[PDB]
Amino acid sequence: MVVKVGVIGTGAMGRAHIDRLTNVLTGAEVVAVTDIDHEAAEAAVRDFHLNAKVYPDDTSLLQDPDIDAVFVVSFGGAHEATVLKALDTDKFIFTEKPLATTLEGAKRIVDKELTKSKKVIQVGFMRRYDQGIRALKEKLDTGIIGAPLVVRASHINPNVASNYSNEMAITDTLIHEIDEMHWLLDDEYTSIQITYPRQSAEVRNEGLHDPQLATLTTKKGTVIQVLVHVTAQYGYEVKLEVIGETGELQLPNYGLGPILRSNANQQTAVEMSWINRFIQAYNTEVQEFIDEVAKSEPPVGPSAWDGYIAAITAAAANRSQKDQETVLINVAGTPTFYQ
Amino acid sequence: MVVKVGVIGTGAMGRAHIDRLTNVLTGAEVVAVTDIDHEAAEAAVRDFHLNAKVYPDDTSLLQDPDIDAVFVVSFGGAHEATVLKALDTDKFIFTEKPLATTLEGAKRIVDKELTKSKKVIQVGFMRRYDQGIRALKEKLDTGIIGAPLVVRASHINPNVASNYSNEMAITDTLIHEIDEMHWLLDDEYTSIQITYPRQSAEVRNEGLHDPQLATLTTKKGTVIQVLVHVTAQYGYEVKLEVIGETGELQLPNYGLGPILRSNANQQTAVEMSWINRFIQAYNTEVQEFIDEVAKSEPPVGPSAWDGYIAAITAAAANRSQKDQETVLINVAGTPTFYQ
Amino acid sequence: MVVKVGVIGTGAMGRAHIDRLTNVLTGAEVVAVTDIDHEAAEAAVRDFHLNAKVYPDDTSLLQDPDIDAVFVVSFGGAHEATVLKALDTDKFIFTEKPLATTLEGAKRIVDKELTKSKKVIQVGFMRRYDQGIRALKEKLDTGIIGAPLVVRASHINPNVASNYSNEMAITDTLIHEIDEMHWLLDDEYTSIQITYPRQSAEVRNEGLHDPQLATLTTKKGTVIQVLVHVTAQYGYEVKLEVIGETGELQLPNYGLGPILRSNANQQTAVEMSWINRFIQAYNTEVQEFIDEVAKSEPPVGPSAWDGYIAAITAAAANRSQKDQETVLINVAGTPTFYQ
Amino acid sequence: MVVKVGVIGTGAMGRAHIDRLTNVLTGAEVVAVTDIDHEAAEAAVRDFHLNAKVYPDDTSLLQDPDIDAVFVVSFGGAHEATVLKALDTDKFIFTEKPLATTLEGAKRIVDKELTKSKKVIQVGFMRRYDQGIRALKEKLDTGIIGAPLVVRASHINPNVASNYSNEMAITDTLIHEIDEMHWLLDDEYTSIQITYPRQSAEVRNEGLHDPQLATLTTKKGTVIQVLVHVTAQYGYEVKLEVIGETGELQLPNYGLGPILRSNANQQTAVEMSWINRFIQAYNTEVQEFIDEVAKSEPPVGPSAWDGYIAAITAAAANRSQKDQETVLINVAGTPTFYQ
Ligand SMILES: NC(=O)c1ccc[n+]([C@@H]2O[C@H](COP(=O)([O-])OP(=O)(O)OC[C@H]3O[C@@H](n4cnc5c(N)ncnc54)[C@H](O)[C@@H]3O)[C@@H](O)[C@H]2O)c1
Ligand SMILES: NC(=O)c1ccc[n+]([C@@H]2O[C@H](COP(=O)([O-])OP(=O)(O)OC[C@H]3O[C@@H](n4cnc5c(N)ncnc54)[C@H](O)[C@@H]3O)[C@@H](O)[C@H]2O)c1
Ligand SMILES: NC(=O)c1ccc[n+]([C@@H]2O[C@H](COP(=O)([O-])OP(=O)(O)OC[C@H]3O[C@@H](n4cnc5c(N)ncnc54)[C@H](O)[C@@H]3O)[C@@H](O)[C@H]2O)c1
Ligand SMILES: NC(=O)c1ccc[n+]([C@@H]2O[C@H](COP(=O)([O-])OP(=O)(O)OC[C@H]3O[C@@H](n4cnc5c(N)ncnc54)[C@H](O)[C@@H]3O)[C@@H](O)[C@H]2O)c1
Ligand SMILES: O[C@H]1[C@H](O)[C@H](O)[C@@H](O)[C@H](O)[C@H]1O
Repeated sequence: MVVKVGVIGTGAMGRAHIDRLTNVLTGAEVVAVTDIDHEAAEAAVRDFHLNAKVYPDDTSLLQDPDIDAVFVVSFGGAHEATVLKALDTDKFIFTEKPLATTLEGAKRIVDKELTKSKKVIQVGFMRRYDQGIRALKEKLDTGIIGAPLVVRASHINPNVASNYSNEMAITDTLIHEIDEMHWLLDDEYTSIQITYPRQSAEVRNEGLHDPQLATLTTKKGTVIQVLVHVTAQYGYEVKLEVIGETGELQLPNYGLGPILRSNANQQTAVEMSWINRFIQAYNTEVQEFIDEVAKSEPPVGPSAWDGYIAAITAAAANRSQKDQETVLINVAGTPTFYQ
Repeated sequence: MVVKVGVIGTGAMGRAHIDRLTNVLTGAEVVAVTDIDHEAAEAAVRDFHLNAKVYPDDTSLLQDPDIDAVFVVSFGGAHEATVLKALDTDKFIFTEKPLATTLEGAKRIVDKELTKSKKVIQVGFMRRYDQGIRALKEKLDTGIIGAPLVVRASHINPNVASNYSNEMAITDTLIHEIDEMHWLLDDEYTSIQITYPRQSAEVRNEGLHDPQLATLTTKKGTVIQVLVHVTAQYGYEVKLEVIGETGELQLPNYGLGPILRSNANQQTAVEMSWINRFIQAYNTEVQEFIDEVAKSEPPVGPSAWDGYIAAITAAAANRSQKDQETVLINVAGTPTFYQ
Repeated sequence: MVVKVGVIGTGAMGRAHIDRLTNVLTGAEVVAVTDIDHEAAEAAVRDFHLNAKVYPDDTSLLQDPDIDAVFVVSFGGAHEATVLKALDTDKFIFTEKPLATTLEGAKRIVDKELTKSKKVIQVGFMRRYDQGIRALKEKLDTGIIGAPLVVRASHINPNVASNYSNEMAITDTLIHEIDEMHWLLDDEYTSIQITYPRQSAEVRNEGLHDPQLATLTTKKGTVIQVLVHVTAQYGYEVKLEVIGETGELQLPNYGLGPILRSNANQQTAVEMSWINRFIQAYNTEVQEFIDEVAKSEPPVGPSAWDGYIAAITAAAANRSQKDQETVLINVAGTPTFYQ
Repeated sequence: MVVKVGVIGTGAMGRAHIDRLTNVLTGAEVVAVTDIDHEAAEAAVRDFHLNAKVYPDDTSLLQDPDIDAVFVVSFGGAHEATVLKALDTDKFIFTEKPLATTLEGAKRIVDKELTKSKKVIQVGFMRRYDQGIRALKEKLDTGIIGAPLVVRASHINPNVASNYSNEMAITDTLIHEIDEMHWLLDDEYTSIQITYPRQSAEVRNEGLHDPQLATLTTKKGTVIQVLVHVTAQYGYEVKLEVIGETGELQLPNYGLGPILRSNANQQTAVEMSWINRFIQAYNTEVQEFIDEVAKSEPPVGPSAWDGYIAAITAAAANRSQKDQETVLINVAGTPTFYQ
C-alpha cells in the first residue's frame, strides 16, 4: 500500500522532494501541500501533476487523517514549530535539516518526541546515505586500520550566492560534517574550534570569512580537521580521510565522466553542483524513510537526537566564530528511545 | 498504471531484475514466475516477498491474460523459443541478451515480430544506458579528439559457470561489445576476426578457449580490438579507450569503495560481478521499458533488430573461432518497422 | 680508474652521450671524437670543455691505444661498418640502435663478434633500463599474475618531422617495443603482422600510414598488440599492460608534476618529449656500460644478439607493411657466447 | 677539477654520503675521514675502497690543507662545534641537518659566517631538491591557483627505534616540513602549535606522543596543517596539498611501480623506506654542492640562515609540545649576505 505524504514548504528542496516522491522513488504519493506562499503551493501541484489538496497552513494539513507522513521543507527557522505541531498527530515526520535553528528549539522537539510511544522523526542528513561515505565507514568498522586517530576532511564549493553569511558556513555547509563525523566514528564530540586562515580575495559577501578551518575533538581523543572553502572556484568536492593506527582510508576519486588526453594534459571533469553530487544520497535517504512508513515501523535514519547533537555543535561553532576560541561540547548520553 | 510482469528464468539475473522491479523501480509488480528448476522459481517468490503465481513452464505463464509484460531471463540458448511463443500473445517482451544464440534464431524472431502491428521486444543491451559509457560517447561526439581511429576494449570476468561454452565467449560476452561499438561509433562492421592467445591454466570448462581476442573493423575504417578474458580471477571489469586523431578518451576506473593504505600497499576494491557494476544501467533500461508498457507504446530501447544485427556479427565470430580467420560482415538496412 | 671514451658521431644523441659521460655520470672521460662533419666534432670538444683529440674518421680514432671504449652514435646506416672496424680492436663498443640497418649487417656483426674471446658490444635499447618498465617486469617475474597471456602496449608520439617515412614507424618507433617484449616475456617471436586502421587526417608525410597496429606472437603463445600512433597530437606516451592468468600489471602514468584542480577539471601534464621521458633510462644504461668497462668485464645490457633479433623482427615488420599480411619469424637458438 | 672532501662522522648517513660521492655522483673524491669510533672510520675507508687518511678527530682533519670541503655528518648535537671550527679554515662546509641543536648555536654560526669573505655553508635540507616538490612549487608560483590560503601535509613513517623520543618528532621528522614550507610559500612564520590527538596503541616508546598535529601560520596568513605520524605501519609517505583561492595543487602518489590487478583489488606499492623515497633529492643536493665548490663559488642550497630559521621554529615547536599552546615566532630579517 502507498504512503500518502503531505509536503510543508514547496520551494527548491520541497519541489525536489516532491519530484523524488512522484517521479523517482517507489511507494509514495504526495496528496497535500502547503506553503506560506500560496502560489508556490499551487505551482507544485500543477507542475508535478499532483492529485493533491492545497492547504492554507501546516495546522490544517496536519489534521488530514489520510496523510501518513509529512515532509517539512520550509525555511530552517520554521521547522521547530511545525515539527512540534506534527508531534500532536500520529504522523511520521521527515524534516530537512536543521531540526531547529536553536539548540533550545531542538531540545523542545526531543522532549515532546520522547513522550510518544514510538519514534516518528527522521532528519535530512543525507551524507550518511552516500555510497562512498557509507562504504568508507563500513571498512573502518572492520578494524583493518585500527582505531581512528585523526580525520581530515574538506568541504569545497565553487561560489556562494549573495545571501550567504559567515554563520551559514556552519549551518548550511559544515553542518553535514557535524552530523557525519560522530556517526562515522561512533563517538561523541567534546569541543569545536573555528579558525580563519587568510581571507580569500574571492569573497564578495559582507562578513563572510572563507576559508574556515574547523577542529573537533571526540571523547576517545580523535581529532577532526575540516577545511570549509566555499569560494574555491574550481568545483564542488567532498574529501574524507581517516588516519588509523595501522593504515588510512580515504574516499576515492568521484566521477563517471571520461579521462581526456588532449593538448599536453590528462584530465577529468569535476562536479560543479552539490545537487548532482548527492542525488543518489537523497534518493536513498527518502526511499528508506518511505519504506519504513510503509511497514508502520519507526525510521532508522538520522533522528531528532542527531538533529539535537548537530544543533548543539553548530551553536558551539557559531560561538567559536566570534573569537576563534575552542568551545566545549558536552552532549547528554543518548536516551535509549534513540538507540 | 502498474505493469504486471511475469519473469521466465529466476537465476542470478532473473532475481536481480525481480529485486529491482519490486524494491527500486516504479510502476511494476512481479505477479508470475517460472523456471525449469521449480525450486528456484519458488525461492524467488519467497526471497523477494512476492504475491506471484509459479507456473510450471513458459507456455502456461504466457497464457495468463493478466500479465502485461514478460522478462526472458533464462539461459541464452533458451531465449529464442520463449520469445517466439511470447510473440503469439499481445504482451510486451524484455529479453536479456543475446536475442538468440544463432543468426537463424535471431532472424526467426525478427521475421515473426515484423508480422505484428506494433513492436513489442526490447533486448537488454544495457551498456548503452551506462552513465559512464554515455558520457564518453557524448565527449567523443563533440569532436574534441577528432575522428575515432582505434578502439581498445576489455571485457573481464573472474570466472564462469560450468555451462559456459566456447561459443558463449561470443554470444554471452562479446555480444555486449558487438552491440556497444556500433552504437558508440554510429558505424557498422565490415569484418570480425577471433584469435586465441596462450590458453589460460585457469580454464575449467571443456572446449573453452580463454582469453580470446576479437578484432572488428568498421565501414569508416575504425579498428576495434577487444580482449575477452572470462577466467581472469581478479575481478569483473569493463575497460574502453577511444584513440582519436588529436586525443584519447578512456572510461575511468569504477568504484565507490575506499582507498586503503595498509601493509605496504595502496588499494581499492574491484567489483566481482556485473550485478553491481551495471546496476544503474539495468535500472535505467528496465524503468524505460516499464514506462513504455504503462503507455501501451512500443519500447524505445534496443530492439530485436539490434539483436539480429548483433547476431550476424556474433555468428561471424563463432565462424572465425573455428580457424581464426577473418569473416566478412555486411548487414541489411533497417526495416521501416524498426526505425 | 677513469674509462677513456671516444665518440663516433657528434650529432644530437652523440652530444647527449658526451654530456652524460662528462657532466652527469661517473667514471669516464671523453678523450676523442670524430664526425664526418669535422666542424661538429670540434664544436663538441669546445662545448663540453673536453681534453680530447679530433680525428678525421673512425679508423684513426680506433688506432688510439688509450681509448678503452667507443660510442657509435652516427646515422643508423653507418653503424654496421663502424662496429665491424671497432671489432678489429680490443675496445668495448656501445652502439646506439639499430645494431645495423639490415638483418644481414646485424649477422655480420654477430659472426665477427663470436670470433672474439669476450663479448664487447652493448646496443642502446634503453627501454630495459627504464625504472617503470623494469619494475613491471620484476613484478611479473614474481609469478603474482601467473603466466602472461596477452600484452597490450602503446607507443604514442605527438608529431613527426618531414623525413619520417612509413618504414620508420617500425625502425625508429616500434623498434623499442620489438627489443622490449621478448626480454619482458623471456620468450622468442614467431610472427609479426602490421595492420592499418583508418588513416589519420593529421598525417602530413608522403607514404606514412598512421596509426599502425602491430601484432606479435611468441613461442609460448603470448599475443602482443602494440598501437603505434605518431601524429597523436596530445603528448608522448609509453603504455604497457600485461594480462596474466590470475591478474594484470600496467605501467602507471609517467610524471612527477602536480595534480591541478582548476576550472572544473582535475588534471596532470603529459610529457611532450621522448627525450625527457627517457632521461633516466639513458643515464642508467650508460652508467652500467661504463661500470662494466671499468672492471674489464663484458657488458651485460642488450647485446649484438639482441640487435640481431631486433633487425630480423624489424625486417619482417617492414615486409608486413607492404600488404598487411602476417610474416613468420624464426630466430636461431642463442649461441652460448650470448647466454 | 676534482673536489677533495673530508667526512666527519662515518655512521649511516656519513657512509651514505661517502657512497654518493665515490660511486654515484661526479667530481668529488673522499680523501679524509674521522669518527669518534675510530673503527667505524677505518671500516668506511675499507668498505668504500677509499684512498683516504683516517684522522682521530675533527680538529686534525680540518688541518689537512688538501681538503676542499668537509661534510659534517656526526650526531646533531656535534654539528655546531664542528661547523664553528671549520669556519676558521677556508674550506666549504656541507652539514647535515640540523645546523645546530639550539637557536643560539645556530646564531653563533650565522654570526661567524657573516665575518667571512664568502658564504661557505650548505645545510642538508634535501626536500627542496625533490623533483615532485619542486614541480609543485613551480606550478604554484605561476599564479594558476591564486594565493595560497591553506597547506595540508603529512609526514608518515612506519615505525621508530627504541631511542626515538617525543622531541624527535620535531627535531628529526617535522624539521623537514619546517624548512620546506617557508621556502615553498616564500613567506615567514609567525607561530607554531603542536597538538596531540589520540595516542596510538602502536607506540612502544615512553613519553612519545604519536601522532602529532602541527599548525604553523605565516605572515601573509597562510595556515599550514601537518600530520606527523611515525608509527603509521603501512609505509613511508610524504603528502602535500596547497589550497589556493581559485584551485588546488597536490603531489601525486610517489612511485614508479606497476598497478596490480589481483585478488579483488587494484593496488600500487607504498615505499617502506625514507632512504629510497628521497634518494633523488640527496643525490641532487650533494651534486649541486660539489658543482659549486668545483667553481669556488658559494653554495646555492639551504644556508646557515635557513638553518637558523629551522632551529628557531623547532625550538618553538618543542616549547609548544609541553602544554600544546601556540608559540609565537618572529625571525629577524634576512641579511643581505644570505639573499
Ligand atoms: N539536506 C540538504 O542538503 C538540504 C538541501 C537544500 C535545502 N535543505 C533545507 O530545506 C529547507 C528548504 O530550503 P529550500 O532551499 O527549499 O528553501 P526555499 O526558500 O526555496 O523554500 C522554502 C519554501 O518554504 C516556504 N515556507 C517558508 N516558511 C514556511 C512555513 N512556515 N510554512 C510553510 N511554508 C513555508 C517558503 O515560502 C518557500 O516556498 C531548508 O531547511 C534547507 O535548509 C536541505
Ligand atoms: N545484460 C547483462 O549484463 C546480463 C548479466 C547477467 C546475465 N545476463 C543474461 O541473463 C540470462 C540469465 O543468466 P543468469 O546469469 O541469470 O544465469 P543463471 O544460470 O543464474 O540463471 C538462468 C536460469 O534460467 C533457467 N532456465 C534455463 N532454461 C530455461 C527455460 N527454457 N525456461 C525457463 N527457465 C530456464 C535456469 O534454470 C536458471 O534458473 C542469460 O541470457 C545471461 O546472458 C545478462
Ligand atoms: N636509443 C635511442 O632511443 C636513440 C635515440 C636517439 C638516437 N638514437 C640513435 O643515435 C644515432 C644518431 O642519431 P642522432 O639523433 O644523434 O642523429 P644526428 O643526425 O643528430 O647525429 C648523427 C651524427 O652522425 C654524424 N655521422 C654520420 N655518419 C657518420 C660516420 N660515418 N662517422 C661519423 N659520424 C657520422 C653526423 O654528421 C651527425 O653529426 C642513430 O642511430 C639513432 O637511431 C637512438
Ligand atoms: N637530512 C636528512 O634527511 C638526514 C637523514 C639522516 C640523518 N641526518 C643527519 O645526519 C647526522 C647523522 O645521522 P646518522 O643517522 O648517520 O647517525 P649515526 O648514528 O648512524 O652516525 C653518527 C656517527 O657520528 C659519529 N660521531 C658522533 N659524534 C661525533 C663527533 N663528535 N665527531 C665525529 N663523529 C661523531 C658516531 O660515532 C656515528 O658513527 C645527524 O645530524 C642526522 O640528523 C639527516
Ligand atoms: O560475460 C558475462 C557479461 O559480463 C555479463 O554482462 C552478461 O552478459 C553475462 O553474465 C556474461 O556471461
